[PDB]
Amino acid sequence: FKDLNLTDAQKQQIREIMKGQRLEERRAMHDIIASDTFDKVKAEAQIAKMEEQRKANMLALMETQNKIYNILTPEQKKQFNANFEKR
Amino acid sequence: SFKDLNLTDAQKQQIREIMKGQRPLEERRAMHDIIASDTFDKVKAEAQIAKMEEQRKANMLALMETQNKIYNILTPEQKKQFNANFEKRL
Ligand SMILES: [Cl-]
Ligand SMILES: [Cl-]
Ligand SMILES: [Zn+2]
Ligand SMILES: [Zn+2]
Ligand SMILES: [Zn+2]
Ligand SMILES: [Zn+2]
Ligand SMILES: [Zn+2]
Ligand SMILES: [Zn+2]
Ligand SMILES: [Zn+2]
Ligand SMILES: [Zn+2]
Ligand SMILES: [Zn+2]
Ligand SMILES: [Zn+2]
Ligand SMILES: [Zn+2]
Ligand SMILES: [Zn+2]
Repeated sequence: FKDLNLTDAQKQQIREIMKGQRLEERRAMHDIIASDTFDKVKAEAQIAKMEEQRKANMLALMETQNKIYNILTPEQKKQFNANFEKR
Repeated sequence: SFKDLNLTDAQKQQIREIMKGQRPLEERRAMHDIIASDTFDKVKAEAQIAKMEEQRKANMLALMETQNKIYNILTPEQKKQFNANFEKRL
């Protein structure tokens, strides 16, 4: 949600930023959870594998937000930053 | 949804015992710095993302072990319900 007063040109720019963005993991988790015994080495392997997808996801998320920040006016950026503190 | 499984009295005590270990904004502030810049610095971002790898590992190991311990006190009918629920979850 946004109390930023986005102009229609800005909302268009944003929608375009989002579209430019563009289970196996959970399955492995499931097997760790459902096992008779807890296998720490196997869990560590799954955690490490998960770091790769987290990296990809956090990079897309940050880049997207940065792109949005930089189409805002100075007044809109203040509000964005204030909102960021509140989450 | 472990609460959703009609836990027996004994299971609630066992969980209580298990859930004993079972146990941060500086990362947020760094994210904020990356986002509110007039360029996106992928190298700085990558470093930010990597910084709490060890803490993430420790926390996830604890969570996975705890969830494995709880799964194993379940009855066969409770396990079926847990697994079916699992197949529908983010
Ligand atoms: Cl699954
Ligand atoms: Cl099965
Ligand atoms: Zn266009
Ligand atoms: Zn599954
Ligand atoms: Zn499997
Ligand atoms: Zn078995
Ligand atoms: Zn070992
Ligand atoms: Zn990579
Ligand atoms: Zn006990
Ligand atoms: Zn600080
Ligand atoms: Zn500059
Ligand atoms: Zn590392
Ligand atoms: Zn688990
Ligand atoms: Zn299955």
